[PDB]
Amino acid sequence: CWPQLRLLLWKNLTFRRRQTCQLLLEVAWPLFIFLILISVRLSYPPYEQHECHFPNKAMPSAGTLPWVQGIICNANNPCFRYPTPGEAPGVVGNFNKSIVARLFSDARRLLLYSQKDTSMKDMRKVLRTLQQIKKSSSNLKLQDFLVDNETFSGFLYHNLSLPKSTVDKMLRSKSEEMIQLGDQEVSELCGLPREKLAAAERVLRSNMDILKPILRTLNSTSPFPSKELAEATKTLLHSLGTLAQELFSMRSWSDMRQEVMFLTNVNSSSSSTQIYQAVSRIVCGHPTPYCNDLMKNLESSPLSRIIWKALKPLLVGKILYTPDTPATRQVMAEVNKTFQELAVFHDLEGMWEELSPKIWTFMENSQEMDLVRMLLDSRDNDHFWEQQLDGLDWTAQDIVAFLAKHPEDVQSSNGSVYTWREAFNETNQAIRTISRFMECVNLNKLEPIATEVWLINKSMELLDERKFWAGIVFTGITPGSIELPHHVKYKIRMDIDNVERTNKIKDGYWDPGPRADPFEDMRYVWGGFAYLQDVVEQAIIRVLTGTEKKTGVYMQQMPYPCYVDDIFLRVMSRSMPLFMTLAWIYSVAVIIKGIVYEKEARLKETMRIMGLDNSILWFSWFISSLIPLLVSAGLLVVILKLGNLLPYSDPSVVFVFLSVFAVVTILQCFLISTLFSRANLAAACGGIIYFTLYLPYVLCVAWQDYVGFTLKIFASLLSPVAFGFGCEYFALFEEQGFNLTTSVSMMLFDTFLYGVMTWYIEAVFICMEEEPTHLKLGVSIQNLVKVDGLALNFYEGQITSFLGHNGAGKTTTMSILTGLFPPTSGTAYILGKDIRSEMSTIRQNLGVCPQHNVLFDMLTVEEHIWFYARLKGLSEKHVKAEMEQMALDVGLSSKLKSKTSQLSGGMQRKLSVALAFVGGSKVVILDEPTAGVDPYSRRGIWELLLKYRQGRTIILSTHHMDEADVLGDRIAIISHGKLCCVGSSLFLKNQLGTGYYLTLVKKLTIDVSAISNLIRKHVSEARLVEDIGHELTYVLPYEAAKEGAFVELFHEIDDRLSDLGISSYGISETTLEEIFLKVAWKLTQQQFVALLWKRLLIARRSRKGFFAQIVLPAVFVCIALVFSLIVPPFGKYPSLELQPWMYNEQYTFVSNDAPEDTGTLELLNALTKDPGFGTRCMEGNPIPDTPCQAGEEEWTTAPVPQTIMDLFQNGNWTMQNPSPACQCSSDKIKKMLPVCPPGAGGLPPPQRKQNTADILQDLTGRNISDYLVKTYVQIIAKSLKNKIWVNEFRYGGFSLGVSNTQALPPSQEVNDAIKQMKKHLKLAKDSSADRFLNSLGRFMTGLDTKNNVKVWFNNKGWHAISSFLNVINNAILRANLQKGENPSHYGITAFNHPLNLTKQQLSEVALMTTSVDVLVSICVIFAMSFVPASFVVFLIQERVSKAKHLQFISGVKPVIYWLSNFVWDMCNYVVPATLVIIIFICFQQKSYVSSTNLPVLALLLLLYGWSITPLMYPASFVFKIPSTAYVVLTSVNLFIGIINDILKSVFLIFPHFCLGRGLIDMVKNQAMADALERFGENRFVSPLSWDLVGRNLFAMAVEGVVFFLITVLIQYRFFGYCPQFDAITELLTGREHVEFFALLRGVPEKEVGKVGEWAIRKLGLVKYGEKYAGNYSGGNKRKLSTAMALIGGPPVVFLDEPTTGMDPKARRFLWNCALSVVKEGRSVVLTSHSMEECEALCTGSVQHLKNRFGDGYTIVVRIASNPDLKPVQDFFGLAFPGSVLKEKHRNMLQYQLPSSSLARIFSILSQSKKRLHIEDYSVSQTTLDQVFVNF
Ligand SMILES: *[C@@H]1O[C@H](CO)[C@@H](O[C@@H]2O[C@H](CO)[C@@H](O[C@@H]3O[C@H](CO[C@H]4O[C@H](CO)[C@@H](O)[C@H](O)[C@@H]4O)[C@@H](O)[C@H](O[C@H]4O[C@H](CO)[C@@H](O)[C@H](O)[C@@H]4O)[C@@H]3O)[C@H](O)[C@H]2NC(C)=O)[C@H](O)[C@H]1NC(C)=O
Ligand SMILES: *[C@@H]1O[C@H](CO)[C@@H](O[C@@H]2O[C@H](CO)[C@@H](O)[C@H](O)[C@H]2NC(C)=O)[C@H](O)[C@H]1NC(C)=O
Ligand SMILES: *[C@@H]1O[C@H](CO)[C@@H](O)[C@H](O)[C@H]1NC(C)=O
Ligand SMILES: *[C@@H]1O[C@H](CO)[C@@H](O)[C@H](O)[C@H]1NC(C)=O
Ligand SMILES: *[C@@H]1O[C@H](CO)[C@@H](O)[C@H](O)[C@H]1NC(C)=O
Repeated sequence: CWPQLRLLLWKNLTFRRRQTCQLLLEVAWPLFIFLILISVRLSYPPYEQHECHFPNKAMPSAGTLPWVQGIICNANNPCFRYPTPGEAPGVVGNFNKSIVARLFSDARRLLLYSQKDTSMKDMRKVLRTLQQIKKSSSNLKLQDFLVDNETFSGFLYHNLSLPKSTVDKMLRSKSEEMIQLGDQEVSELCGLPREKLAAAERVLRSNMDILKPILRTLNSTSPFPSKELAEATKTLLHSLGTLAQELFSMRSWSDMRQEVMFLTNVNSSSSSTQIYQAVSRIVCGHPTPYCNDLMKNLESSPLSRIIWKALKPLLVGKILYTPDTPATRQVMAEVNKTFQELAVFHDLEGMWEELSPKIWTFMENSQEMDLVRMLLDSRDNDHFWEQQLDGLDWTAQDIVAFLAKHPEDVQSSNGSVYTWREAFNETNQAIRTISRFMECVNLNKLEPIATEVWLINKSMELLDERKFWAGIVFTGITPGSIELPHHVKYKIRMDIDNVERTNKIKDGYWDPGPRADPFEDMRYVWGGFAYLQDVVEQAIIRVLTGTEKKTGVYMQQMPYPCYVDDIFLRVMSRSMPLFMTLAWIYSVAVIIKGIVYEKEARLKETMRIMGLDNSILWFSWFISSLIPLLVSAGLLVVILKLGNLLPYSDPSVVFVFLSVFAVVTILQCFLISTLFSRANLAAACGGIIYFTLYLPYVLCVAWQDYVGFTLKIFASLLSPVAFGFGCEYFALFEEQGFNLTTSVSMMLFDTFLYGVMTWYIEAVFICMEEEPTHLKLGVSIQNLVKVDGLALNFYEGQITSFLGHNGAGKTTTMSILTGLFPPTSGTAYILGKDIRSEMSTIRQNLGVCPQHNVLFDMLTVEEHIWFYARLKGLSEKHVKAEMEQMALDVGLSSKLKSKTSQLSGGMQRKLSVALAFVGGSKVVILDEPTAGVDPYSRRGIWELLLKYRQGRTIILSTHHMDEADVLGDRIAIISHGKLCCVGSSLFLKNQLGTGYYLTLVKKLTIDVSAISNLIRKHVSEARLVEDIGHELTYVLPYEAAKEGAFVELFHEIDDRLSDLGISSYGISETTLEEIFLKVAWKLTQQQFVALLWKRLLIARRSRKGFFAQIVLPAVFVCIALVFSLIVPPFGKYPSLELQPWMYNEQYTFVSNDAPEDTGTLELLNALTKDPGFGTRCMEGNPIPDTPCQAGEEEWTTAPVPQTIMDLFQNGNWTMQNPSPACQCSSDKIKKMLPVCPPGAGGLPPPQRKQNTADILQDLTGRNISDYLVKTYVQIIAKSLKNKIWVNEFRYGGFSLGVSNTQALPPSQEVNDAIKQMKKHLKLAKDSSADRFLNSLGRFMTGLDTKNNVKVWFNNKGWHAISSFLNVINNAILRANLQKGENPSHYGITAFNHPLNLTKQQLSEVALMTTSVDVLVSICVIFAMSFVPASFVVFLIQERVSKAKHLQFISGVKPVIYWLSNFVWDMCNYVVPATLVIIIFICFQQKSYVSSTNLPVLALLLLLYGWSITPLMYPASFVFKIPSTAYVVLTSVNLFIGIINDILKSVFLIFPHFCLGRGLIDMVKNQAMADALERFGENRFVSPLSWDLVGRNLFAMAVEGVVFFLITVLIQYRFFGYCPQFDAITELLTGREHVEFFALLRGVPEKEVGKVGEWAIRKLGLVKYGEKYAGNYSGGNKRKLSTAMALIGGPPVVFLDEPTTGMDPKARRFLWNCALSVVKEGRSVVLTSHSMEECEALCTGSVQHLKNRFGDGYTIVVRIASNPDLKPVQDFFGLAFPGSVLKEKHRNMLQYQLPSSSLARIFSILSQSKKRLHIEDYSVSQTTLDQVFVNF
């Protein structure tokens, strides 16, 4: 069986090897598509992010400064890549390195020190004691004061204009110089040098006075003289020493000024990142017109956009409020207390202004400052004070301190400048700048509003002012004195731009990454919502309970474990089949086209005839079409593995999966192919069928409702879902490198089911001659039983013809001869071999040739003949020799390699019948060969048949008469399934033949009675059988031939041929055909309405016809409506959300860090009592919540695996501080989405307790940062391997704790210190000192944290932050209440509900809605441009030799025909138009009761035909292919349908008709939407639905198609009957056909039927009148076509080939009707191929044509044997030298005598009849075919 399959695959591949265009594109398309895919992939490189930790935020509950820093420091969430110390369980503040906090702590230290410092009082009492004992110590540079008992040189000396010394008589040029020198040298130790210098130029007389100053000792030795003041001086030294140590131990103000100087001091001062680095180091560690000007500059400042967006609303925004209930007035009080806690800086400018002169004069002129300066520099101070300062801290120096302590002027500037004066400049400048900046903040942001409508109006009014902060709206009952209803409910209404969208609560589809973009997702921490939430909760708790703050709250994001952004890979691997199988769509279309093409010309059936079963053909198609699929899959695997697209999977498994999918899809192709019967129809519809087969996978990918065995239910029945599921498994296991085995099994089962379905569809869709025993019997059929009984025998070399009526068999008989259907209880001896006993050996030697030619197109003759010889089953040399021998004599040695498609039809038939004889088949059966063949080639095919008749048993079953007679030597006639007669032609004629016929011809002018009487005189048996123009025919019986008068009458007619008016004569033998029959204007309007009456019938009768013209658009608009009713409006941002967990399944965790049970224990208890984890209060408030408080109150640990020893040895080499496990971080070349924990990071299962829809994990002392990162992956990987499409595991928890108490004593001491300070140091009760001191006290009080909780919120959940903040604040309030009856009653809820959108936002959402409705528009335009496809395809249907030309012969005025067609097109278009108007008029989309929708949509839809249908007509003029425009027109309409350019598109689409329709519809829809949204809440504008913008342009563009219709009519104008092909509409009936043609003829309607019912009776067809035309046979169709010409009876008629392979006993009425038409008196014209029609109907005359152009007489004679043949030959050769033996066989021969004179031949044969024993003899003339063969 191998050679059969080999040759079968050979021809299968040669169908494609000879095309060179389909195979090339088939190979190129997948390569090009996947190269484009790879280019797209490489255009999007994967993004990799490290495992990054997030800095913790702060909130006003903690303190103003921490969250101010959080706003300014970390507004980007920079992903520190390592655990921030804030994320540690214990330490939270994260702000040691912040020097601003250091400055504030130093200020607090200074306040607490000055609370208990008495240095100033010591100075005052020292000065008082000095004044009341010494009374004179004002010893400045000029003069020295000393008024006492003169303990140490008590005297005075003044540096004045003259030398004055009150110790003696100074007596003074020299005096002034000495005084000036002393004043210049007035220093601690310069007095002695000045005295020495003076004494150098003076005498010792002034020396004695110089002796007095020596005891002065620069006012140092004097203090030692008084013992009472010594203790006070020592106390002063100690006090100033410790004060200086404290002042120099801050090291913060100096560091900040040093760091701020150099940025604006360099000459270049170029802008760079240095300023940002310095600012960050100041705020964190290493890792009116002026106000507008500064804000604009900050906005334009680089790297400041995010901080500006975070800050601007904070300090410029304003809030709103509710009816001013006194309790809510207290809420204002608390909130604006919290806000004014930051407002300390407003009064610092006033403090500077009020105390600058005082502090200036105090340290410049007061005696206390002078005493301090004097004590700061002394020998005793050098010994004691300097040593104390040096040992206290690393201060600058004692001399350095004395420099900037209390000077009088600038000493030197060139050397070094460091003085108190420059610092005082800089402090003044800094406070001026601070005041200028702080005058930009509107801290008066409390605006009560009573009504909600005015509330919202003022909200938009402030928003348009570019300043709007959040807005709080309570739900108070009445303005009553009762504070709160114990359950607080409010909505924080804030604008859209600053609050996250409230439409969706989750991310939607799962997406890797922490989702922590600083600007795009932090909208709850930079938009300020969460700050308002926390502040309002703190104020409410203060109102209801009384505790001051007792709580701080921090925000911390959930750390994320080193993801990777491979979104493209995931999204493509979720949908690889689409763009991978586009190429396979092309391939399956090609395969189905090939299969239906070979099914068209019935190649499969003929192949089955030659002895092959359908199974081998199916297997060959399988292999030959799988091989290209296999190579395509190999190329795909190569481009995937080497393309860096799907690594981590072996090429072998993907190749195997692709091969399996190819097998399944090829079996699906085989299934879907056998249901179709047209080539291009199948080729076009294969892609649509595959789309319909594939879409359910896309539908089911999202529903995920088919987890169970229903998945197998839709997998076995449907192929692409299983492959998509295997693709899903590949995507899941792609990174970490139901199951694939299940997918493979489902694919195999689906393939088997498809094969079974394909097999089922294929399976369900007297007269007897004496037989000479000398000649061998080749086919001896005896006892044939069929459900008919007959028997017949055939000879080895005898030609045989089989005749009948096509109804009594001859399709069962040849089928029995072949393998179509075995006989029932019968047998047939073929070459002595039984067909039932032998079913193999008989097939290879059985030739056959059916009606349809077997010719593989795109192939030459050599491959056809070689393939057939191979299929017959011979060797190589044998088939080569047979091929050469057949080619030598067939007549194909010229066209050795010519294309069979280029061969003529007659040559094609000759080649087919030649193929029927190749291989030396001993038996061959033909079946009406040479039907549509050239008459010239008839003789060539006859020559081939007579040459191949040497022992071959040729069988003919033809409907032709002449061929069966002249060729066939024995024929059989069968009646009603019974063999009526059989025998040779002459023998059968001998007893059942009609009388001999003789024909005479004329030149009207010849008497007929004269010749009739003359002939009747000689013989009385002559009878006239016919009388037609210029012709005459007489018949004489064979019985009593009367040879005497016979030859005599020939003698007179030869002698008197020219004597009478006759011209010549002829002989026509009794034709076998009759033997076979015997044995077995008002007219214009009438035509216009006639066309419409014609066309209404197609719609009225085609119930099962092309009804998809209505159903399909309706369904395709239904699907568009369903799609539009599901998509989100995009304008429903407002919503009414609560803030519970609001999540399906989750559980949090509580970490009681620092278990010192100070105040944290109470808060923890409040989280685990009867009130519960949420906001419930003895009732279920959240309607999703459904409390269902079921769960044990005792902690239960989850079961543990056998890894307890692993935990035991984790303590070794991994301490308590780290508890990690190694993680598989992505490599440089190797990567994955999870990170795999080899063991279990955070292995010990934390304690569990189920309370309410959650089981909180009581963590304690665990490394939470590591534990969360580990367990998150440890759970997500497990929940993703099964691919449940799982959401995030945990959405957030929180860790408690207590801040370190290393700071200064609590605010209870700071406030008392402030109170003690203010009453001292010139206490004032003004509006500046009191307010500033109170603000400073509040600022100090607002910087402590006795405890602080930290909310570990997961940012993936959009509303997690606010919800968890609300939960913890509820816990805080429940814990703070004292001696309450029950904490379950209380609780707080905080709705989020944004404002209404503004003008720009409303316009944007309207545009988005338009973008969404684009798809609805494209679907509608698809349906409305798809509807005219039916009209156009019917136009081509009637155009292809059916009605166009045929109506063109009839007077129809072609101008009005197209107008009538257009009128019908409009009249039919309304129904789909009305249905598509009604389809969405029941709903409330795109149309309403308003007059702004219906007039502009219904009219547009109705009149769209006016534009679409005229343009379709020119697309059908030159279109020589039927029923394929239905696809190409739809495709081109789709391709058409799918700021200068936008403005010019109005004129660009003005001449166009299709594209503008959808655009204008969208303009109308968007205009209506914009009008409704604007008029809902804004001013009124005139709707423009029917205005000149879109509607008038649409009307003009559509109405411009009248020109297109006129152009189509002009193109049509520019370019009896019966054509060769039948011209009948395939669904109407013949009765209505003749009615239509009669009505077009001109007969009035009152008598059209009487005419039609006449014409049908002229052609019979009583049983086929009012029936379906498509069920008619060829004979009935030809009969109807012939009647179509004779319906009106034109004076001249044209008829073409009346008989085309039609059954007998029916065509006789055809000749009768033709003769009736001829004899009625109307001239006719006829042309055909069969000369029988011409000689039977056509009347130079045929007899005259065959007389001179034709050959001579032809005689046949039979003698009873072989030896008797020689005497006949000798006698006829001697008597007649001119004779030709054309045919000769044993016992019968043919002679051709080219002599016109015939009388002597009859005389010779009659004279000596007895001697040579003549029994049967007859003479005839050459047929009309002979003369045309000669010509
Ligand atoms: C819970 O578990 C997690 C596990 O991830 C712990 O996280 C670790 O935290 C420590 C510090 O808290 C991290 O240590 C840091 O390592 C960085 C890089 O270390 C590599 O490079 C150094 C130098 O070449 C090598 O010696 C070392 O072996 C590594 O190869 C450094 O940037 C850090 O040092 C810098 O910062 C500190 C602090 O500012 C300075 O004092 C240093 O001088 C230096 O400038 C630091 O040492 C560690 O990488 C984190 N991961 C792991 C796996 O250990 C959490 O700490 C733990 N929870 C708690 C509360 O501790
Ligand atoms: C902002 O939007 C809300 C809700 O869409 C409007 O609230 C309306 O209030 C009035 C009177 O109660 C009623 O029309 C409805 O109850 C609410 N909805 C609508 C759609 O009207 C509110 O009027 C809007 N504010 C502005 C200024 O337009
Ligand atoms: C700051 O440093 C001190 C060490 O003196 C430490 O006790 C304290 O916890 C640190 N605070 C923060 C917030 O890191
Ligand atoms: C809020 O208004 C002003 C501005 O901050 C402030 O002085 C006042 O004290 C605050 N409100 C109350 C009720 O104290
Ligand atoms: C700034 O203060 C210094 C202090 O010595 C002084 O010299 C200078 O004049 C001051 N400048 C102004 C503009 O007041």
